[PDB]
This record gives sequence, structure tokens and C-alpha cells, in this order.
Amino acid sequence: ITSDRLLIKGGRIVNDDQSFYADIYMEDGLIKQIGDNLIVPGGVKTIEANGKMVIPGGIDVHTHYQMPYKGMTTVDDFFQGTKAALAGGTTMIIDHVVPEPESSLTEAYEKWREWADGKSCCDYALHVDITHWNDSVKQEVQNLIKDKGVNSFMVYMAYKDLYQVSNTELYEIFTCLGELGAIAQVHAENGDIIAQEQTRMLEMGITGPEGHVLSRPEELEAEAVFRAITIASQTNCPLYVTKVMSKSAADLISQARKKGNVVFGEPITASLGIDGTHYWSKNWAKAAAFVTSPPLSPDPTTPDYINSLLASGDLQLSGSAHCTFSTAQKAIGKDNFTAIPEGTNGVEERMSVIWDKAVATGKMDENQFVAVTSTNAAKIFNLYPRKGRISVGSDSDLVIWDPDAVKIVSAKNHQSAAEYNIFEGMELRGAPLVVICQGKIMLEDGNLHVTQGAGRFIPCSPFSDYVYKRIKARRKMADLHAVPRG
Amino acid sequence: ITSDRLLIKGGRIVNDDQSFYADIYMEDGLIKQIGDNLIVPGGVKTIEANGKMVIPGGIDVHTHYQMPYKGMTTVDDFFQGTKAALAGGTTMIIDHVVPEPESSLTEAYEKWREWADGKSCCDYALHVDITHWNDSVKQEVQNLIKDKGVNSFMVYMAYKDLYQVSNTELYEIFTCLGELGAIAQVHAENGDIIAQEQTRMLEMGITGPEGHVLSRPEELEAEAVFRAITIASQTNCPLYVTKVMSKSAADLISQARKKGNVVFGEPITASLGIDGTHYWSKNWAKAAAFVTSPPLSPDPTTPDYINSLLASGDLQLSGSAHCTFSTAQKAIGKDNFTAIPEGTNGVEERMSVIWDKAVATGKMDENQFVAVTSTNAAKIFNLYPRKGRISVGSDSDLVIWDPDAVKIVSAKNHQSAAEYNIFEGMELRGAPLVVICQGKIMLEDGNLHVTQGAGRFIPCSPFSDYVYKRIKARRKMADLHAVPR
Amino acid sequence: ITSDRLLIKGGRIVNDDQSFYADIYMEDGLIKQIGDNLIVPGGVKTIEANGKMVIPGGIDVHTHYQMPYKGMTTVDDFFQGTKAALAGGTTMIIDHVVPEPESSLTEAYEKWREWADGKSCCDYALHVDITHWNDSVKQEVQNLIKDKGVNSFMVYMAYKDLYQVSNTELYEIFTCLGELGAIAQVHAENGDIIAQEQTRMLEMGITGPEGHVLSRPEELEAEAVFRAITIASQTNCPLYVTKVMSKSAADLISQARKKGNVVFGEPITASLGIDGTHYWSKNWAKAAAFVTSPPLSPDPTTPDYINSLLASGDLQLSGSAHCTFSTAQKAIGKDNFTAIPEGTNGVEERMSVIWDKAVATGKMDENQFVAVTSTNAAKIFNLYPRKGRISVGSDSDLVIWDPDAVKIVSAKNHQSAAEYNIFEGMELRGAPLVVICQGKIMLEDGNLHVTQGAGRFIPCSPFSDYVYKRIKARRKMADLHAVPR
Amino acid sequence: ITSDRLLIKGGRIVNDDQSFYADIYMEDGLIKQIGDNLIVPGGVKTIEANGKMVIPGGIDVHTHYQMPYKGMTTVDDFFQGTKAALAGGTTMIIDHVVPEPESSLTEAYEKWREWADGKSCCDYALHVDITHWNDSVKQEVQNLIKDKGVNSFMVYMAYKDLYQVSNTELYEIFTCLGELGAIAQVHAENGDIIAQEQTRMLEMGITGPEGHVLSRPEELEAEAVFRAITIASQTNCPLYVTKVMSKSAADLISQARKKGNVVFGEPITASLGIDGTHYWSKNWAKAAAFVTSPPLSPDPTTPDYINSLLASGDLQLSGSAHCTFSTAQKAIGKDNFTAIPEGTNGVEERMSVIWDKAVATGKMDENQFVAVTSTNAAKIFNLYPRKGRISVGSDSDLVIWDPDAVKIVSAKNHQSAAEYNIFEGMELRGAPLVVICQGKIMLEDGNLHVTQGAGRFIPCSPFSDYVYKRIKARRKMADLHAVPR
Ligand code: NA
Repeated sequence: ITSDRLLIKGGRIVNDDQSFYADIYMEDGLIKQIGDNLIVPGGVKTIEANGKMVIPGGIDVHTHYQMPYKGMTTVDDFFQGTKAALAGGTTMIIDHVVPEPESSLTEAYEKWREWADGKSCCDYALHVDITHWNDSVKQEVQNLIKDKGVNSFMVYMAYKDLYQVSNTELYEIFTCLGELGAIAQVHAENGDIIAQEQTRMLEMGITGPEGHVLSRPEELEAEAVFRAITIASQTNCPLYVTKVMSKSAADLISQARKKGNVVFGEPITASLGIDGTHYWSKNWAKAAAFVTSPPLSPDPTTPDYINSLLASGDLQLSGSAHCTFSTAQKAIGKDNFTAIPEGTNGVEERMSVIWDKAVATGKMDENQFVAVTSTNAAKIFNLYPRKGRISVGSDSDLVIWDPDAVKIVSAKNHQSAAEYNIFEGMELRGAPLVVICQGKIMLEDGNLHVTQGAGRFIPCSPFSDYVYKRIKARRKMADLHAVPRG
Repeated sequence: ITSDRLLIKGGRIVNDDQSFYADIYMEDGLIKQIGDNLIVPGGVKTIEANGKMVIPGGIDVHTHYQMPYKGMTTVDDFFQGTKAALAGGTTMIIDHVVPEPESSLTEAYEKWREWADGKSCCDYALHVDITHWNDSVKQEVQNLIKDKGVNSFMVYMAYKDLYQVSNTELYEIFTCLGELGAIAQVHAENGDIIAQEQTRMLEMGITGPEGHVLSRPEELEAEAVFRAITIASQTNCPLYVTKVMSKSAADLISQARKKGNVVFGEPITASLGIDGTHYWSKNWAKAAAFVTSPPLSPDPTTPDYINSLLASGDLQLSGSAHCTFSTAQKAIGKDNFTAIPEGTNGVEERMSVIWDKAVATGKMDENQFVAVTSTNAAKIFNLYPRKGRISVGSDSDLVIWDPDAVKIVSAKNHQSAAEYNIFEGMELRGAPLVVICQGKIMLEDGNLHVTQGAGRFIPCSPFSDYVYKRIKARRKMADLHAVPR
Repeated sequence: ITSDRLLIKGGRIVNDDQSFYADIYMEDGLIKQIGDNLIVPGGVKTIEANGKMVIPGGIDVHTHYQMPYKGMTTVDDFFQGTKAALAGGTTMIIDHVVPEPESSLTEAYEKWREWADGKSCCDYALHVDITHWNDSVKQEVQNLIKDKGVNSFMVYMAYKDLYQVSNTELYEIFTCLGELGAIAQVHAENGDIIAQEQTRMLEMGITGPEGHVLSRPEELEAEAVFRAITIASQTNCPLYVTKVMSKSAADLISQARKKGNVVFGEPITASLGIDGTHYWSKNWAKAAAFVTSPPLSPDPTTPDYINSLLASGDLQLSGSAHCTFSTAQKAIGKDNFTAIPEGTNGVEERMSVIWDKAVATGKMDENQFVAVTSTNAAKIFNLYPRKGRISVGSDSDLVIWDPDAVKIVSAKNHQSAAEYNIFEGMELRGAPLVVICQGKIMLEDGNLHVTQGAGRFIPCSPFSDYVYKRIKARRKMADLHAVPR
Repeated sequence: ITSDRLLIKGGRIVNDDQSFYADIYMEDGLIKQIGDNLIVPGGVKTIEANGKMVIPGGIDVHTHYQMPYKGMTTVDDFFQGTKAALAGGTTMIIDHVVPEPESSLTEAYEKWREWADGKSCCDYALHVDITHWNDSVKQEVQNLIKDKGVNSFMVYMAYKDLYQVSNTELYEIFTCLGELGAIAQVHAENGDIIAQEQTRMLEMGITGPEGHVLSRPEELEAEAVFRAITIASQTNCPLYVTKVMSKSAADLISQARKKGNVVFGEPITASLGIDGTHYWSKNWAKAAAFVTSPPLSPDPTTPDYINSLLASGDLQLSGSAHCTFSTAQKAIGKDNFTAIPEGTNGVEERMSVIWDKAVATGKMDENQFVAVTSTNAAKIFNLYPRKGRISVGSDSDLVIWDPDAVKIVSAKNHQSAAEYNIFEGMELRGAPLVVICQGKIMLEDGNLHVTQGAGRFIPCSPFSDYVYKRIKARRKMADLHAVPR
């Protein structure tokens, strides 16, 4: 875990629970001291913060680095993708292991570990996607939680005849994951109806990217979410809705939380920063750059409403779902949108987008910003307070943040290998100046200083208090009752 | 269609759109004249209304008379069940044809027609349940609409491995029924989750009727409805949600209608009049009397909220889902609730319940009462204004109604063959005095005067304007843009 | 009354409750016969409808013809304003009597009748605005309902120190009007907060029309509505919200109706057809053409939503609130928006707008279009079925309507005296071909054939069943007595 | 600040943001150390927690100790009232200074400080009620925030002609308090309508306590809250709704917070634990024990819903609004409910009620319990992390809490001087074992060990980040345009 001593002076420290002035001293990957007039060795490297903010580093809970799809890989791998993370203030990522149906979960995990251990600039952890379900899979799941530092698995309600699962299967999986202390994630979209609406759009000769969005209107995201929430509630399992893109999906989550259901919602940079009118762009490749599932909503009031609910705590946390394909790989579907590979950028811009859209607009303050950028992630995934908090003993991943900075986003300038950036030409308030990860300065003066494979896998235990205390209480509370009769 | 000519004087006529004083003259099953100082043949029978209400007769859009179950039948057949209808002011019923899976739809319809033509006291029509789906069934559906006077079909989202249908099947069926001009009805409950929750309740040794309601909490009715509404909307098909029992199911419908979706909701006497606390009764047979699906809600604020949303038009119409089994037949599940046959009473009490609960409580007036008891049914099912309206040319089925009457309901008294009445001991304001059906007096002074088989089948054409005009318009606009590149 | 005989053949008749093919025969201002192969006199004028629609004529429940303003008058008087009504398919109007504070209500009514009796092309009735309250005013109100054919009064929650009323006053007025059987209308906006926000905007140097809309954001409309609905409910008085312009106001109404509150909502042409982005127009006179209160919302999603709720029955009826001022008169406030006179056009375009926006877009069908354009107005204001219905005995005001017609709106072609039309350049689907009022053809081939003063005042009795049956049930239901202790 | 050394071993520490096992060492009123195998002086007093919970001590944000009333005082003074606090796990209180209309605010504050400094067992702070408004009051408000440690003021929308304020006044006050960095609290009830409904109830001869609740139905609480939220929003002032008693009031707050409005809601023990059916009790004194304003709701589903929204964070914090009168003092109104003094118990039972109702029922976990019982109060009122958190440097006020304890509440056993307890006979899961305040053991083995006047006034600075960061951004954001032309 070795790093130099590091001292940051005159900083204003912003955590999710309060802000305060103090100096921070770091050593060997851990924060050692916080306060004034700190007693420290001489000739230690010192950064002068001058009252600029110091925050916990971002935790992007959703990535797809160098993800397999049909004999291709996404263009940003674990190395270049995490450079893109650190560039934008994110010091940890959580990626999705995707086993082939009938493939082994554990084998896919080993493989993903090898890729990541070897290339990642920063710490990371892993979700494991359950792309098919049967008795051996159920055993692997158990083994991954016990021996492998996984506590999060994702099922698919979409992709009919590929990954899609029946209602019985959902019920059995949520029952299992709940019993084991895991988080049940969902890709919540109704694959059965989408299959029909795709065929209808193609019969109507709408093969461009506009047919992607039109074949998955938000009604079908909504339905899938309502069903998942229902089943998660019958099986007393926590649910986590990934990639929240529509208003109606976010209402349902808000509505379910108020009722007392244990549900989390994960908007992504895309839904928080832009909308879906660009599927209608005359430039085909630009339209295809936005193809991701679920799609960006065409209702332009959507980004504002999603930031409003992230501000209110009705959505709890943000990720990016970074999946990047080259113009060339996207072109594979130039005659049929269903063949366009799905994914966009967003890892580098996540924090800037939310600051620009939710903070600078007076929706949330800097403390709730930290929450939705790192601190809630940490609690959900059982990384708290090691991550998502500046306090003594916590890992020394953190960021000096400039609320008055202004940047234009361009593909010209971004770390991503892709030629397109869906936020191209956008002007964002708020950006990082300095990034420390693992106690080491990894960004300063617009220069990255990274090392490939430095990142460690962070094992995530199950049963995080944040998620499971109310579930435990409900389990034990339960005493159903016969009516005793003659 | 022959009847004696009949004259009702001094009546106050209540239709869904207005009330007014006038005399009514009838002959040969049709209303012939309305107004004052009417001219008539000699020796015509006369009834003196004395300013009491005269309304269109009820249309109960949901029955299961003499419905097959395990080689036995529900105890109220088409004859005795329709006696129970007329006794409570209902002059027409719409029953559900239930084909055995893999059985023919048309064959089941022929068979139902024979049963009903032969026994029914009053006019009737038929829904056809689509209990399984394939290329042949699709053809029967088309034939039934074209040649057989059916315009309403019901799918099941519940009864996994018995009638249950996949989402792909739903989509295909709504697409078909929409194209053909039919009403798509749903039993909206999630069969997949109920199967698990049943097993869990039995593993917990809850075999009594309380396990029936606890294995189908209203979350699962709500989900099924949300999914059905969603699919019906993608396929531009009108949807009709049967047997609305919960507040959450009724909110979704209210919510969908506001947004513009073409959706109807059908509460039943049971949900409108009582609640589900009686699954917990220590008397096993009383608890089982309430076993119906979806179940009565245990949340006792439910009947009041359902009447409130029927009042506000967020639910449009009422039926009874009358399905009666003897104590003996219910007992089949005395060791396991999943073997208890599903169904309750309600045909006889429907109009009294709604009057007592929604009118006498000031939620709806007498005109909206007529709407939810007859006039809206007629419009949905394309029977308007022949039924659900007192005007010249309309069929002469109608009722002299006493708003000041008060009755106690009991099994001791009711037309039903069943030994139990789920509304037992309840006191209801509002009841019929006289019922005319087909132009003939079928109830007076507490005596029924019926004839078995007198009822006619009423063919129901598709594309009712009330349901389909907005659907037709939408297809038209349903033209699709593309980007040119 | 007296009019020639008139026969309209081959028409498709559209009422709120059904459509059907039949011929219509008229004589002396009344519809005499409906059906096929009508037996009639020879050489009667005949119109060939050819399967085009025939509807009841529009009833615009909100107008301000030749309304007094600071020694001005609005530019469209009772004659030219009703020509504009008929030109767009409206055959009746209901105008607002506006007494000067401390002036007599009855004196203002006498004056308004003289104006209207003398000039109006078509039948009409009157709302009476209560701009001040005291013991005497309470007496005039009673007298107007008993002898003068008024049943609708409007209070103001805005215009602080002009017409504005306290909560105590609201309570006393609703209590009175409810007891008397009247409809309580409201201008629902919080005058207290607007006064502040106006001053703040002016101190900020925002004197253009954009300051009008910015000084009355919809939050304040919403608050006034909530408070009105609350008080109406405590006092068991029906409430009628005029000029519904915002989404949040319409949600409250929808929300209140679902609960069972007796509340009606009146959107107007402006809110149904266009939005408020035009207060930001750099052309000053165009911006000022939209100045009305409450203002058009700047949220461009608003017209679509208002039509959606009018479609769903959550708003029941439409008017125009026609109040037109010349470019000159508007210019009075060119240095201070609070001096810009308030009002816009809309009487001529109302039916076309709703058709274009709500029917041709598949939101409502032709039958609900009739309801929101005439039939609901008639029931609320106690004119049904004399108006808002094509049936024997009803008045012969009606319209042959072309759903496939398309018109561009411009002031160049409109009947209004004003130089600006807030719907300028808009293309609308649906327009009238032929308009019959009073049994006489008043529009055909693009020519109006009117007569000044031909219009009759229609007296409107209180206690319309549609509004008051639930109210009466709630009074009579109340049994409040002390807990014996 | 001096206290003995104190060590608590084997405890499970529960804060709003996590739980964990560690030992706690305390000295001189401050927590000194947290963790395992702590290095400490020998022979220090040691408490063995054995894995029982240790939480921050409750902060009851709403009390009325020895409050003036009509030359009467409430029966629990600052000493005995704060004994009642500590007995139930509460280690800080925030009371309401109530100046008589037209008195000095500062003079009332001095007086209140003298009463509290002298008698209070535990730390405290003060809200200041603004019972009348003018230019000097505004000045006092400023002074109190700048020199006197006050950051919270309450206004009254009720009590017409006593404390009630106009909309203009509300606007001016919120504008001021927002500019000054204070929290604007409200008693949100419509005093204008209540005045009428009281009379009517009396004019109806309903003089018992049932008339209290029936003269203030929740419709009127709702309206006031809507109006306050609206005004707070126009004036960019944070709003704090006190004594949230009804579901509809809590929905509005939930609804406003979602929109982004800065609003907080304060349920109280009474609304969280019991309901209002007892105003109908035949025992007059029992009924009068519940008389408080706003009243407990008669809708028995209310407590469950208020706990549900406190669980969800839609209501953020709890207080008790403790205001106790003797049976004798309550009897003053035995002939007229409007003369019954308003208030109830609740300080002692607050934490037990919420645990029983919201935690033991699986609605909220132990961490959100700490938040609604202390941590959120601390942030709102700018006491964090000194209070509402167990961490090194924070004040050593805390509690060892037994989630498996079960107590019956009775007046027989409570610290309050009153003869009645509205939670009489109720069984509550969860109770404190040991209470440490100021580093001193003030409850152990059912014995209180208190010292009168030991409590310190805690000055509360304005502009707490939790409340004002979004407000500052909005004000900062408001650079506005004029349309140049
Ligand atoms: Na005239």
C-alpha cells in the first residue's frame, strides 16, 4: 500500500455530513491526521489548497471497460478507461462481469480480475451479471459472496432469448440474493415487448438510430421497474435499478421508497446531462453515439427532473455505464439499429455534469453532491467509511475541486479512445484541479501521473447495514398466523 | 318479442343524463311513448308509480352461471341465477364462456348458448375467455366476432400452467382484438408470484382461507394491471380490467385514464360492499364463502375508496362476478386453500349495495347511479341505447326503485342456492319495488313472475363508438416519421 | 321563436352520448323531428349534409363584450362579438356583469341586459361578478336569483384593493350562494402576493409585458385555487374555477374531483391553443396582445396537458374569456405593464382549437368534444336539454361541422375589431360550414346572415341537478349532535 | 463543564450514518476516545454495555415548559419537564419564547433565559415566537440572531385577532428571516375559517372536546401549509412546519420537498403514537387531555402514515410540543371547548413511541431513528456535530438504549405533574436503560440523578449549511434579464 507522505494545507473539507476547514496529512495510502497546525515530518510534499474544496474521490458504480461483445471489445480498456475516471475526479470504479450464457460465473470473474488487476490505475470492485440461471449458477453466486469479495449481482429483464429471465426466475434469484446478503441489481426493461416494437419499427423501415429510442419508449422501462420492485418486495430483497433514464422510472422508485420499499436508483451521466433529441440528428454516426439501453429520453425536460430527484434523495447515487465503441463498430448497424452496439461515454464527465446541473443550479448543495458522487455508493456496496469519506483511517483517495472552473467538453480533449462524445461542445461548471488516489498525486496541472495495474481489487462484504437492517427487521418481524379453528 | 302493452303512470324517470316526470307506455318489448296524457288501447294494465323512480334495468356485465368446475357446476344456473338478477333489479347479464384449454372456443360458445337460451329469464350476452392461444384460436375469435355476436374476450394473467399467458401472447392478442374491434378484458393478477407465495403459505402451515388472501396481496394485482395497461397502450387496444378489488389497482386505472389511455375498470358487488377481514373468521365455511380471485382486500378503507372512484368516473361500471358453490363444494379445500373453488355471490345485491354505499352517502347522484349500473355497460358493449336507457324505441327493461327502502340481506332470504351470503346481516338502503323485463312484470310485491328460457341472446357488434373512436384516430396519426440521411 | 321551416338531410348527428344518421326537421326555433323519411310540408328549404357532422352549437360560458374599462370599452361589442361567436360555431354566450365597487349589482345587470338585448346576434345569459360584499349586496344576489334569471356569480381573490375579498368574506359568500342554489365562480389568484411581485419587477426595471407573467407565476394561481376549493368544501358550495391557465391549477381540480369535491374547471381558448413564450417577443405590441390574467404559462408543455385533462373530464368545459383591446389601448402600459389592459381574443377560435388539439390528436372523440363545447355548459348552468343537445323539443341551434377543413387564423380575416390575434398564423383542423341559430341559417358559404338584437336572454334557474343533487344529499346527510356525557 | 471520567464498554454505537462496536471514554463533558482497548486511568467508573446500543441523546425541538397562559402556567416547569425529557432519553430541549402581543421580544427572551438557566436539568436552546409584527420587532429579531444565540422564529397563521398574521406580513417576515439566516417556523392552520367553524359548532350546541377537533378539520391545516410553502418559496426562505398532525399536511411537505423546496416537517409524539378518536370519549376529562392544536386526526390510519413518512425522510425530525395542564385547568372549558387550554404530554415518550412504531415495525432502521430523534435536529438548528453524534470532541450526551425493553405508559408512573397521559395503558417496545448528559449519569436503574439549573443555553448561529447552502445558491443564481427593445 506504499506511498509518500503528503500534506494538503488550507483546504476546505467537504463530506456528505458537513464542511469544515482543516489540513490533511496522508501516508501509505491512508489519511493519518485532520486538523490545524499538524505536527509532521519536515520536507514532506505540500499542497496549498487556499480554501478550495477537498472532497472524497468519486466512486463510479457502473462501468464496462474492455467489455466483450460479439468478438469485439469496447474501446476503453481497464487502463485507459480508469485514466478517464481519474481525469474527471473519480478514484474508484465498479465494473460488470458478463459471463456468456452457459458460461461459468466464477471463470468470468477470474478473467475479469486478471484484466483489471493488470491494467487499472485505481482501486476497483466488481458486480457479477447473472445471465442465466440454474443450479450450478446458484452455487457460484454463493461462492462469490463467501470467498471472492462480490456482494452485487445484476439480472436482465430485457434481451429476450439472450439474457432475459422469467418472473419465476426473478423470484428465485431475489430470494437467494436476499438470503445471502447481496444487492440485487436489475436492467429493467421489458424485453418481450421491445422485441415486438423493434420488428414493427423495422417493418416500418425505420432502421436509423431513431428506431432504437422509438422501440423502447419509457412506458416499458417503467413496467419492468414496477414488476422488479414488486417481486423484490414479495421476496424481501433489496433492489437496485441501474441506468435510470426516464422520469416515469424515477417516479416509481421515488414512489416505492416513500411506501417503505428498499429500492435504490442509479442515474448515469448521460441521463443527468443530456437528452435524446439527438437520435434524430441527420449525421448518422452522431445519432448512433447515443445508442445505449435504456435510451436517452426524447423529452427534453428529463435531465432537469432526474437531477431534481437525485437532489432530493429519491435517486441516491450516480455512475456512468461507460461502454464505448468506435465509429467503425457502431457502423455495424448502419442498415439495422438493432445491430448497433449499445453504450456511450460518461466516466470522465460524471462529476462535472452533476455539479453543473444540480449544484450550480441550486438544486443540491456540495454535501449532497459528495453523497451522490461517492458517499452513498460506499454505503450501499459496503465500502464505508474506507471510501467516500475524508476521515482519519479512511483510504487517501480525494480531490481538490474548483467550483468556479468552466470547461468545454470535446472528443478532441477526452481520454476516451472513441471519436465521439455525447456531451460534445457542452460548457460545464465545476472540475477537479488535483486528484489523489492511493495517497499519490495522479492529476495536477492538467497532467495525469498513473501506473498501470496499481489498482487493487476491494472485496465487498454482504449485508451492508445501510441496505439490510430494515430487511432483517422485516424477516424476524414476520410471524404470520393461522386462525386456529376446530 | 310479444308482450302485453303496459302503462306506468306518475313515474319519475331517471336516466344517466337527466331526471323528469312523464308516463311510459310499452308494447311488444319496446318502449312506445313517453310524456303526459298518452293514448292507449283499452283494458291495458296500469301501474301507479306515484313519483317513485323509474330507471333502466341493471346490466350486470360479469356472471358465471352454472360454470363448469371439476365435473361439477356452480350452484346457481342460468335460470336460478337470473332470477337472482331480476330480484335485485338487474334485467340483463353478460356471462363468461370458458373453454377448456385445447378445447374449441366456438364449441364452448355453442354449448353456452344452449344452456342460456334454454334457461335464462332475461336477455343476455357472452364474453369469451381465451384460455390458450395459437393459430386456430385466432381464427375462431375472428369468426365469433363476425358471425356470432361476440365482441368481448378475456385473457388470464393468472393461473400459471392453467390459463396463464406470456407477454408475447398478450401483445399478439391485444393486437388482434384491437384490429378486430373487440374489447380486451383481463384477469389481472400475477400468476407466477402467486404460485410461489401459495407454496410459502402452505410451508408455513396456513391452509385455511386466510392463506388465500395472504398469497395474493394487492401488490400483485397492481403489477398485473400495470403490465396489461402498458401492453394495451403499445398495441392500441382498449383494455377492460375485471373484478377490481384493491385501491392500488383502481389508482392505476384512474392514473391511466387521465393520461389518455383507453382503459375501463369493473368493480364488483363484493369489493363495493364489503371487505376481506372475514377470511380470518374462525368459522371455516364463512371464511371460504369469501374465497374469490382477486380476493377482497383486508384493508377496511377499501370499499369506501372503490365507491369513491366509481362515483368519480375513474371506474365506469359494475358487475358481480357471481359464482356460487355449495358449502360442500367449498369444503373440498378444507385442508388446503388452493383447492377451495373460487367465487362469491353478488348478482342480487349489486344495485342495492351501490345505492347504499355511493348514493345514500352523497358520493354520486341517481343519474351517475344509472350510469354505473346500466348505461355505461351498454355503451362499452355496444348495446346503447337499446339498453341502459328509457327512451322511445329502447327495449322495455326497467325498474321502479325505492330510495327509502331498507333491507337486511341474508341467505335465508336470497334467490341463490348457496347457504352463505357474504353480505349477511347487512342493512342496505335502496331496493327495487317492480321490475319489468322484456315488457313483462317480473317482480312485484316481492313475488317473481319468470319464465325459463324467455331470455334472448343479444348480439354485440364490434367497434363501439364509445370505445373505438379514439383508437381509430390514433392509428391515423400513428403514421411514423423517419429521418432522411 | 318564429322561424321558417328547415330540413337538414343526410347528416350525421353527434351528441355527447352517441352519434347516428338521421334527418332533422325544424320549425319556429325548435327541433321538431329526428329520423328517416320524415313526413313534412313540400317546398321547405332543404340542406344536404352528405354525411357531414351535425352538432349542438357551442356555448361559450365566458365572455366580456364591450366591457367597461377606465372609461374605455373593449373593442368587440355584443353585436360584433357574437358575430365572432357564430363565425366559429358558437350559438350562445354567457357574459360577466361587472359592477363598480360600491355600485349596485342590480343596476349593473339592468344595464348589461339593455346592451345585450339590443345588440346580441344569438341567445345569451349572464354571470354577475361580486366585486364587493355587504349586507345589501347579499340581498341583490338573492333577488337576482329569484327574479332575474341569474344563477352564477364570480368572486375575486385577486386585484387587491380593487375587488379582492378576505377569507371570511369568501366563506360567507359561498355559504350564501350554496344556500341559494347558485354556482360560485372564482378568479383564483393571490392578489396579495402579486402586488408585491409587481413592485419588485418594476423596481428591477422589468416594465415590459414579460413582467406581467413573471409577477404572477403559476404558484400563486395554484395557492388561490387550493384555498377556494378548501373553503367551498367547508361550506358545501359548488365551486367553478374560471380561466384555468396552468397545469398545477388543473391538477388541483382533478385532485379535488377525485376526492368527491364538487368543483368545475374552465380552461379557455388561449390556454388550450397557445403558450406564454410570446411575452418575451421583442415586438412590444405582440407581447401585450397576450396580456391577460392569469397569464399564459411560459411552460410550453402546458397546452397539451390542458387539452389532456379536458379530454379526461377533469376539466369539464371551455370558454374564451374574450376581452379585446385595440393596439392603442394596450399601448397605455408601454412604460409600465401594470397599466396594460388585460384580455385577449378567443371566441371565434374556441371550437376549432379544441378540435385541432384534442380531437384530431386522438385525445377525445367527437362526443366528448360536444360535451366540452356545449353539453356540459348546459348542464352546469341549467340549460339542458334546451341547449347542448340535438333532440326533439330542444332549441334549434346547431352546426354542420367539417372535420377535414383546415384554416389559418389571422386578424386580417377574423371578425374581431382588434388588430392582433394571439393565434396568428396557426393552422387549425376542423371548422364549421353552416351554423343555424334560432332555427335560422346564420352562416353559409362563408357569409354571415345576422340580425342585431335577435338574441334572447335565457333565464337560468338555480339548483341544477347536475351540480346540486350531491350537495343536497350531503346537507340532509348531516346529523351533528353532542356526545351525551 | 466539569464531570467525572466515564467509560462505557462493549457498547454498540449507533449514529445516523453507521453502527459499530467500540468502547467510549468521556471526561469533562466531552467524548474523549472511541475504539477498542482504550488506554485510560485506572479506577474510572465503568459501565458494561454488553452489546446494547449507545446512541446520541434525543433533542426535542419543541417544548412549552412553564409557559404562561391566562395567569396560569403549564404544570411541568423547566425543571420537572426536563426530568421528563431525560427519563425518556432526551438530553436537550428547544422551547418557545412567547411574547404577549405588543410586548418586547427581547424582554420575553431575557425572562425565558432566567427561567431556564435557573431550573433546566440539561442543555437547551430557544425558538422565539413572533406574535405581532412591526418595525421594532424586526429590529429585535435581528438583535436576537446577532447577540442572543437565537436562529429560529415561529409565526402563527391561526388564532385570528390574537397572533394571526396577514399574507403581506408573512411575506415580509419570511423575506427578513431568510435574509438574516434564520429558520421560519409556522403554526399552520387557517384561523379565519376556524373562527367561523367554532361558532357554528357552538351554535350547534357541541361544547364538548369533540367540537375542538370538528372545528379544525385537517382541510384547514393543509390549506395553511400550502399557503406557507408558497410564500416561503416566493421569498426564498426556509420553512419549518411545526406539529404535523394530519396525512394531508405531511403529503404537502413531501410534495414540496420533491420539487426542491426547502421545507422541514416536525411531527410530534402525539401524532406519531395515537389518534383522535378519544375526543369522543364519554369521560370528559380524558377527552380534554387530548385537546391540542392542530388536533389529533380522527382518521385512525394517521399514526401509521406519519411514522411512514418520518421513516422515508419526508418528515425529518420529531419533537413533543409538551404543554401540560392539570385536570382542574382543563376543566375551565367544561362548558365551552374554546376555553379548554391547548396542549398535551409527550416529551417523555417521544423516543419510545417512534421506536415502537417505526423501528420495531420495520419502517426505519436504528440509524434513521437517531436521525429523526437527534441528528437532524442538530443540523437544522446548527448544533452539529456537537450534538446528535457520538464522536471524539462532541458533547457527551448519550443513551444506552434497550430495543427489547417493553414498558406500559401510565400517568401513575410518569414524571409529568399532570394526572392524565394521552398514551395511558399503551405498551411500547424500546426504552432507555442509562442516560448520560453533560458526561454525568442522570438515569440508571430507574433512578434519576439531576441537578436543577445545570443546563446550559446553547447559542445557535444562523445560516446552517444544511438549511442555507441551497438558498444562497439560488439568490446567487438570480441574475435576471430585461428584454431590451
Ligand atoms: Na334581443
